[PDB]
Amino acid sequence: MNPPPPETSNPNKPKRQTNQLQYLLRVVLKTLWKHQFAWPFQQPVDAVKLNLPDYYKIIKTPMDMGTIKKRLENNYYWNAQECIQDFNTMFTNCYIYNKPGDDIVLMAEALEKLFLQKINELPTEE
Amino acid sequence: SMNPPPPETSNPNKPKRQTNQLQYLLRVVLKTLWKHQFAWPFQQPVDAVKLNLPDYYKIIKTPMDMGTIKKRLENNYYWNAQECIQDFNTMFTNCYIYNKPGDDIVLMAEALEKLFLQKINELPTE
Ligand SMILES: COc1nnc2ccc(N3CCC(c4ccc(OCCN5CCN(C)C(=O)[C@H]5C)cc4)CC3)nn12
Repeated sequence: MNPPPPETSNPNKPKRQTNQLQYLLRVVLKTLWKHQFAWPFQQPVDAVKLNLPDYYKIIKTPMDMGTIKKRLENNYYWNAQECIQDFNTMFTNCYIYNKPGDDIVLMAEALEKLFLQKINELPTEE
Repeated sequence: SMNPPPPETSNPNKPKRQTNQLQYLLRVVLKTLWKHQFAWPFQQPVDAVKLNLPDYYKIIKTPMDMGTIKKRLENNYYWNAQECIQDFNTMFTNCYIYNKPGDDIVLMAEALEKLFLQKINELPTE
């Protein structure tokens, strides 16, 4: 079976609105979401619908852009690095599960290149 | 390389008619396939530029996709149900030709084709 999706809102966690977190939602997540290769990464991997019975035997830290969008909206992250780690986990999971050079891996590699271009333009803390 | 222009979906010089088979192809066949979990790569012409497939249109000279078939049905472009069925078959076979047995995209096309064949076996009598 599929696991429940990652936690996205926690009222017990402290919250802060910052220019780096705003950039991650308004620029980074927005740009990646609209990319031509984003669709398979917009929601948690549905291992049942996709016939991947070993997906959650191999990937114990699933991550997807729909979860990242919700985390940003709900002030789940205190630091930009926590959000950046979730984007990195999403790409790494794809590289671990799939064979190198597969179409899905080339999609993730292109999204990662675009992500890293946008993270180089992360504004300095105000 | 550029993409070719998409297949024509409307031609005001062609005659038009409504048939129970053409209605069934839009209402039942195309609608059922469109909602399938693996339909999304087949819902628009193959954009070889955005998808980074430089040899696609060197191999596939009769491109076809469900977005085009849907528009053809909505524009009364088809006179015979056979023309619509041929377009679905062209779409699947193009996928089998460009890709290789066992590729994820081919398994997606095979699942759609199985459903298509089930729905076409119940095509109403003219
Ligand atoms: C008619 O289209 C058409 N004709 N020739 C072609 C040639 C390639 C091609 N495409 C490019 C590849 C794409 C695609 C491939 C696999 C895939 O998922 C595999 C399962 N995933 C699920 C999601 N995550 C994040 C994963 O790590 C693993 C577990 C998803 C999309 C479908 C479109 N389309 N194409």
